[PDB]
Amino acid sequence: AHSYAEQLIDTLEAQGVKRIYGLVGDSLNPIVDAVRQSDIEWVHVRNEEAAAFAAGAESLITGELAVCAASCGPGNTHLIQGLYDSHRNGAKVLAIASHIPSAQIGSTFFQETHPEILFKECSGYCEMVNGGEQGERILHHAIQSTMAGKGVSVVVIPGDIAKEDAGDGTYSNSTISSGTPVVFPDPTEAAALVEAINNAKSVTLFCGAGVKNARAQVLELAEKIKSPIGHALGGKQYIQHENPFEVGMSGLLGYGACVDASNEADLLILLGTDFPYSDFLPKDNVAQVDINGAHIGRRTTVKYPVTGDVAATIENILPHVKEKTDRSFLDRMLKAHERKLSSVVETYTHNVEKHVPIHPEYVASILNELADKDAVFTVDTGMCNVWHARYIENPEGTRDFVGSFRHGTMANALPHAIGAQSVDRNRQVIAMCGDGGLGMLLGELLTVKLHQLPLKAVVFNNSSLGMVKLEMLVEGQPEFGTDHEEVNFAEIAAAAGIKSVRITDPKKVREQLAEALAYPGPVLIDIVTDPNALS
Amino acid sequence: AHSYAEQLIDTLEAQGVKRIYGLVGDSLNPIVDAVRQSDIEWVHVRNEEAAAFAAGAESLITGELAVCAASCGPGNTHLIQGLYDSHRNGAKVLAIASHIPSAQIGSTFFQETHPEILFKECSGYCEMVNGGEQGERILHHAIQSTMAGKGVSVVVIPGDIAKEDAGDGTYSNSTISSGTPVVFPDPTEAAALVEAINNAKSVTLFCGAGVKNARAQVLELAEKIKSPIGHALGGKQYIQHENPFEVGMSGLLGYGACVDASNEADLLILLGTDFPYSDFLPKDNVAQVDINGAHIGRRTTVKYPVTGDVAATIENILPHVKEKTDRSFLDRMLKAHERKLSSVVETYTHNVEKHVPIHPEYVASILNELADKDAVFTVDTGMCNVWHARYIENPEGTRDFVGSFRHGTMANALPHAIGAQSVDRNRQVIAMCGDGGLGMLLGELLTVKLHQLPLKAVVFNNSSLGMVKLEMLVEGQPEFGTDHEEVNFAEIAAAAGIKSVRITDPKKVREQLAEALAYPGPVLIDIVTDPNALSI
Amino acid sequence: AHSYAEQLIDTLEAQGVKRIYGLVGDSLNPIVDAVRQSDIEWVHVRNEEAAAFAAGAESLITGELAVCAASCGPGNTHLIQGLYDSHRNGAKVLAIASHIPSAQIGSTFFQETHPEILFKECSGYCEMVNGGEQGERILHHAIQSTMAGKGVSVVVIPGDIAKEDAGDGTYSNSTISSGTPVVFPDPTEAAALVEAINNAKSVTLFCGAGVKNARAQVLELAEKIKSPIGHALGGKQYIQHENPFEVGMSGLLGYGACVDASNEADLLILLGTDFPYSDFLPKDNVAQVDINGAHIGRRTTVKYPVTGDVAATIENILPHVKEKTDRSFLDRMLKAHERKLSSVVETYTHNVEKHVPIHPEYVASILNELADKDAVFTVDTGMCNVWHARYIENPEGTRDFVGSFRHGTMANALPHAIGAQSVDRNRQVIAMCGDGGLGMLLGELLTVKLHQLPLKAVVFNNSSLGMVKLEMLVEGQPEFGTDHEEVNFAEIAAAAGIKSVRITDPKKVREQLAEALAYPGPVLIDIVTDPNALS
Ligand SMILES: Cc1cc2nc3c(=O)[nH]c(=O)nc-3n(C[C@H](O)[C@H](O)[C@H](O)COP(=O)(O)OP(=O)(O)OC[C@H]3O[C@@H](n4cnc5c(N)ncnc54)[C@H](O)[C@@H]3O)c2cc1C
Ligand SMILES: Cc1cc2nc3c(=O)[nH]c(=O)nc-3n(C[C@H](O)[C@H](O)[C@H](O)COP(=O)(O)OP(=O)(O)OC[C@H]3O[C@@H](n4cnc5c(N)ncnc54)[C@H](O)[C@@H]3O)c2cc1C
Ligand SMILES: Cc1cc2nc3c(=O)[nH]c(=O)nc-3n(C[C@H](O)[C@H](O)[C@H](O)COP(=O)(O)OP(=O)(O)OC[C@H]3O[C@@H](n4cnc5c(N)ncnc54)[C@H](O)[C@@H]3O)c2cc1C
Ligand SMILES: Cc1ncc(C[n+]2csc(CCOP(=O)(O)OP(=O)(O)O)c2C)c(N)n1
Ligand SMILES: Cc1ncc(C[n+]2csc(CCOP(=O)(O)OP(=O)(O)O)c2C)c(N)n1
Ligand SMILES: Cc1ncc(C[n+]2csc(CCOP(=O)(O)OP(=O)(O)O)c2C)c(N)n1
Ligand SMILES: [Mg+2]
Ligand SMILES: [Mg+2]
Ligand SMILES: [Mg+2]
Repeated sequence: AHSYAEQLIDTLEAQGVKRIYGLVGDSLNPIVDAVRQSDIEWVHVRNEEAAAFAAGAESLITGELAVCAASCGPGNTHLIQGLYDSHRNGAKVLAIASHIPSAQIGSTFFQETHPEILFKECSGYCEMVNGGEQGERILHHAIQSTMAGKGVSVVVIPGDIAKEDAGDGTYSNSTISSGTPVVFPDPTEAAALVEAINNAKSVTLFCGAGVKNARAQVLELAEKIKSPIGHALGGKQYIQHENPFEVGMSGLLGYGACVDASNEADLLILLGTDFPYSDFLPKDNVAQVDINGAHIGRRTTVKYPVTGDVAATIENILPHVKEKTDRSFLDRMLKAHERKLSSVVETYTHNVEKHVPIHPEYVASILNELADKDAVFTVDTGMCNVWHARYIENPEGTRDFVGSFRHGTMANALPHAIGAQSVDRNRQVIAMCGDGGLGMLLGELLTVKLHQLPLKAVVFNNSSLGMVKLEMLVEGQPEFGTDHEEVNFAEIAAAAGIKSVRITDPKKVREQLAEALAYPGPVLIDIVTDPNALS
Repeated sequence: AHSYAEQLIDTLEAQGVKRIYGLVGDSLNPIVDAVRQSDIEWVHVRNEEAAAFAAGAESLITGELAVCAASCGPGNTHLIQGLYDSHRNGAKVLAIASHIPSAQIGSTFFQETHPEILFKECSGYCEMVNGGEQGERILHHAIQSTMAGKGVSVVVIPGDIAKEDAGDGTYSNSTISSGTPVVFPDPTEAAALVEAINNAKSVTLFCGAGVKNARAQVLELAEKIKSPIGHALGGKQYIQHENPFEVGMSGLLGYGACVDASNEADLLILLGTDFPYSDFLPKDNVAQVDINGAHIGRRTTVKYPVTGDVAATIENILPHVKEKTDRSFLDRMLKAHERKLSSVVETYTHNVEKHVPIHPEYVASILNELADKDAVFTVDTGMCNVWHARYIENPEGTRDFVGSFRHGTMANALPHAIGAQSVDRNRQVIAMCGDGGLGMLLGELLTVKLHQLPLKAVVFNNSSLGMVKLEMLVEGQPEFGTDHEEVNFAEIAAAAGIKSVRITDPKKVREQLAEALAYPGPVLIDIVTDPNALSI
Repeated sequence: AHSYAEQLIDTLEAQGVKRIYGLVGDSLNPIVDAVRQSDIEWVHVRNEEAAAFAAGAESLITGELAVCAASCGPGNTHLIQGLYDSHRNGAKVLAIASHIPSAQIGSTFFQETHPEILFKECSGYCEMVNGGEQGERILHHAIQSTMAGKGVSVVVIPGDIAKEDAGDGTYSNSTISSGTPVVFPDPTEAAALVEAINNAKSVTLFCGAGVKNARAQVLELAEKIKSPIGHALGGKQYIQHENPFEVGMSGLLGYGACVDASNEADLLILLGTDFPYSDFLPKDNVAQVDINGAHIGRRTTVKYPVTGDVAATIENILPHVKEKTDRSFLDRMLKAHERKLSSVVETYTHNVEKHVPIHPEYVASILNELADKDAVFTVDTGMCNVWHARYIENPEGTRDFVGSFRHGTMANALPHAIGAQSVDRNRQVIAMCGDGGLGMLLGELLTVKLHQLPLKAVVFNNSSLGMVKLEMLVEGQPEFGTDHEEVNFAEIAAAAGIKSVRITDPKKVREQLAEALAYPGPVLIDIVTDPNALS
């Protein structure tokens, strides 16, 4: 490795990077020449935004570093949406932002931007390379920052400097710390939490993504104190399945007795969650356990703050928590949960199989039953979040859920599916697309075709910005700009060389979805759904 | 108008705004409720990036304010590429960037970003609304800043504040200054330019977009001092046509004697240009006239700097410039121009009508001949810039050229054509698309269908990132990542409900293009072109 | 508390804030009206830069929240130097940056700046108040972010909004998490460190500020593996005293066998340090333990990275680390260290103690001997860092050292001393000032007089930018712009109403310093020191 471009790629290969998503051009050419000589695969995308989404999804699935790359000015500017999403999701992503020739910086040159400034909000590390040795340092610092969980890292590289001599290897020779530390709470904070639990007659646990490695501990605590368990959308994958305490979700796409259980308990314990809808949370007596102390109390009054890991905190407090024999609150909340879910099933199950346009809730129920027990589900922002949250389950805990749950951008599903599918072509990947989201990055159908990624793109084609239609109904606003003339995505996918099917009959949804999911290759399933569907 | 959302829309309609390009959602809903109750058309796009490009193109065509709007966080984040392009092009654009509810700012809320910080590099004005009266003020300042030529303006509006009471009208009642001032040069700088011209035995004029309102003055000066006229890409629309002094373009996509005339004249005069390729410009004896004094001397050694308008500077100096009777340099440069262009024709014009895959230069020649004399051409960044610069002409000066000439982003052609066509459906709009550029924002074919914009999308389908293929050949780099499996854009357009045709035979290009351009509706013409074809 | 200004001050008082350093004006007036009606003391400063340094120093001394406040535009702009210093030092500081009236934002008004953008690099949290309820939220998030160790927090408050209605109390009622969690390492990283230690025949420990709560563990590990212990400047306060393995410091102001021990050991272990001078560190076999994974390998090749707390990591690995019986390396390094220190004392003690102009090393030795065992020492950036590092010791560990060790700004000593002294007027505070540093913020002598803070300002008056004189000598540059005509700081302090003494005779330094340190009130000691004493 004589040039900085070669040293950068060799360092990524030695770190286990297998693929780089991007689109070649100008200042990125020396870097793509180094990827050509390496054993890293170059994954060409139609729009660099999709490369940043794909890298973020690959990272969420592998737990390892993922990389995207883009040319100068407008090239790396397209990464921004996907970098905000990957950053909010805590993905381990390195973005290679090629930059204009260093001699032209400051001269308002052709394509000039300041990415080293622009990307400061959507990254935990973002610096510009000014030479070989310094480039080697900031590449190490970028990788180490993202592997430590600080979010996206961006390395800005002027094209001429990528062709200059590499550094001496001092920083590229380092081992990267990528382990997960065990964060025990401060004994004083743990004691206050023990006191709050023992003195509450009824407790509710509200779990988020932070309980990922604490399932056994959360269930063990819930059994001891007879607490209903609710979950934020980010914790659904980990705590909803095989859980006899489950009371659902809160917020506008919530369901069941979670809102009641959270607001009626003597004590609410927020476990690894940053659920932002304050109006749904109580203020009277709340505890919060979070690994990042700065996140505690962001969403409601917290009287018992605990900086610590969920599993380690529960292991620390369990011997001091007295077993509660009064289950009346848990039983009352489980009955309320069942009564709410049964009222929906009793009212709507009878005529859903005959309703035209197809009910998206019926599609999601079938998708849950037909998809593999270890499938990856990617979820487009919009009404697909409602269908995923209420109908897609994770029995056996081997399914992965990837979405724009925090940044909330449309169009993530197909590019997320491209990244997730690239990890293992023998694993089923289902993209729950919206017609709005798919239309927004439609050219990524050409990426699916080019790389023959055998993902299953299920389009909930309601010819509408469905979620906006719902917002306007809630606000009392006459609908405007949300519904438009129908689009045939099955014909568009067929024209792009992808196997497709158009589903319009509710009586054929199950069989046609089954055949499409069994097809050994990419498939687009265009389902004509009701834009006004809601239970 | 009780709410700030209604006051904002009423202010835009009083300014003559006819359309807003965008995609509705969350915090933008109160604003679109006001647009619903107004004269303004709501133009739904598939990706907000296309709304920012469309607004920029509409503004370049009308010379008036154009508006784009987007929802909070990820919605307005998508405007960024189009805002950089509109800003670099000097478009008069207002971007309505809806923002998260004000009570959630600073709480790392769902969809939270800081657009009021993010858009500072791609705008001349960018501020956040925090109340009704203050919102009315910054709406005025944003419009006034962009109408005065300071580039894009961004107004960031938290959704809840759009529903609050409007201001009292003090700033919305103002007349906006949109006139063009006449910037005469400092007499000392003009005197130095007069002296430099009279002492030079030979002069060359190199013109850019700044000569837009100075054609008569530039030609009058060129006739008096017998100076060849070359041009930067941004000035091509204005000075190339009906010009007996024309010696072409400079830079890598240049042609003709422009580089010789610029480097051999006793004095080179840069007129309204910021041509960035320094290696092609002389350093010895250069004058520069620019309306923005900060731009002077950015690209080469300038000995005679002049802060001033091109037309006003030329009118100021003309009575003091002595007529040059010696035409030798002009004639020698016009002959050099012809010798350079004839060497290309002698080498490459051999069986072009039979070359397979179709030669893109042949397609561009035919497009130049068949398109209307007042057509709008939008140009995708890449090899289409080469075909546009060398083969699309502007006889009569009634054609408009819109492209990403300064920001250099791919995928601008179709969204620019959507904005340009929306101005007047009876005017022909031709989009010169690249397969890479069209694939990058492919969903905007659904926007063309939805609004039935009768534009003609000509896809130079070379199954390649053509320009990158050329860069790698020049740098001595083995080709990689540029060429990919073929895509049928005609079938994709047909599936999207747009009339289309696929052209693979060079003997049918002329007739099939003629039929497509005559069709009264949107058409996509997918032309399979040679990725290796180039006349050097 | 009806207004947001009152709610803000009530929230700070409920958090235990006793003082606010600042300078009143325009948009800050409603806030100082609320301070007037509270138990919080208002500490008027001459320059808002000093208020930010004072808050940072108070926080480093108490381990609790400290607050500074400034008026709109130019007022809060003056905080910036002190906020960079407090941020780099990890101080727990809240800066109240008053802002122009909200109706004028975006109109290029009189005094308009964008502090909510300007202060992003010198803070972990920086947001603008736009209403009562939102102001209450961001005040909580700012306090919680700084109390969790994320650095300075800035709250930007338009003056008119400070007078508007307060929020409902939801976020102000929260308990703030200020505990210290116990971070155990990932077992795989700890196992690699155990293997590296057991395979090394000789080990050296290089400690920084991160070993503050790990003294016992560091000494315990050092005894087991017979390792010399060196330290970075930030760790001097904690690991230098009562340490039989001590081999000094590294870098240009270093001394003793630290550089030799670090570079000759088979394994170097970086413990809680971010020492930036890479040229003094080895590259061949280095381990690093840091609580922030992003900091690992920033300064040299790290082969054994460990994300974890120093004390918890050592407790975790100790039972697996074999006792090293070979003491040869330790004894060789301790003999080298002792010979280096004793040789200097034997050779120079007489010339330094009698030298005219007074030798600054003699002044620092006297200060070490005469100052209380629990004194606070503040250190001005420049040659005073050399005198502090080499001669001020911390026997019993009850002294505090405050300086601009990371941001490296001049003029911090007197403002740091004002903050440290304000905590407890019965505790001795010694400010080691430079003539350049004191002259830079000379008006703060009026603050010392106004508040009668009984600190002892020792001016090392060498009529020079001493450290710059040394830089130019090392670079081979002819001296220029460093030395200027003598200033009489004792006469200036006397004119400002402060008790002062001018010391020019080395035979009187000890006696006159003893009298000055015993004086019950503020004292400025102007010592004419040798400008050619460059260590
Ligand atoms: C259209 C749309 C609508 C939405 N509607 C809703 C809705 O109605 N209901 C809903 O529930 N969601 C909703 N969401 C998502 C919502 O905005 C939030 O993103 C989500 O609820 C947060 O999930 P979380 O708390 O699991 O994850 P995060 O917000 O990522 O929080 C995880 C937290 O755990 C902490 N943590 C991580 N590891 C550990 C550890 N080991 N120990 C302790 N703490 C740790 C992190 O620091 C963080 O604070 C919606 C999303 C979309 C796109
Ligand atoms: C792929 C690609 C390749 C390119 N290759 C080339 C190439 O080889 N050759 C080439 O020519 N271009 C090339 N371009 C474009 C090139 O980068 C520049 O953007 C362009 O040449 C600048 O044109 P301009 O000077 O007319 O406009 P601008 O750069 O916009 O400059 C116009 C100037 O006029 C000034 N001005 C405005 N109004 C007035 C007035 N009334 N009076 C006086 N001054 C005024 C402005 O302040 C400004 O400084 C390329 C573009 C692309 C996309
Ligand atoms: C004029 C001047 C000259 C200087 N010259 C020198 C010189 O020659 N020599 C020198 O030594 N210094 C010198 N300094 C200071 C030097 O620049 C550094 O600031 C200093 O050496 C860093 O000290 P540190 O590593 O202890 O602290 P920091 O740089 O603050 O690093 C402490 C580290 O410990 C980590 N940490 C914190 N808590 C824990 C925990 N519980 N467990 C594990 N890790 C934890 C932190 O994450 C951080 O990485 C100079 C300063 C000045 C002003
Ligand atoms: C980039 C972007 N633009 C706009 C929005 C606002 N928004 C959120 S959901 C939604 C509608 C999504 O439509 P579609 O993808 O068809 O999903 P549906 O709700 O109809 O299932 C919109 C406009 C957004 N989140 N991201
Ligand atoms: C958003 C963006 N990404 C990348 C580039 C770099 N780039 C400039 S031209 C080009 C190739 C364009 O391909 P296509 O649109 O097919 O045009 P062609 O040159 O093949 O005619 C590329 C990759 C860019 N300018 N903008
Ligand atoms: C604000 C600031 N300006 C400049 C410097 C550069 N600098 C570092 S130390 C120093 C000299 C300090 O002089 P003085 O305070 O008299 O201390 P001395 O070295 O003479 O003891 C200078 C100029 C700095 N660190 N901070
Ligand atoms: Mg939809
Ligand atoms: Mg192409
Ligand atoms: Mg000095």
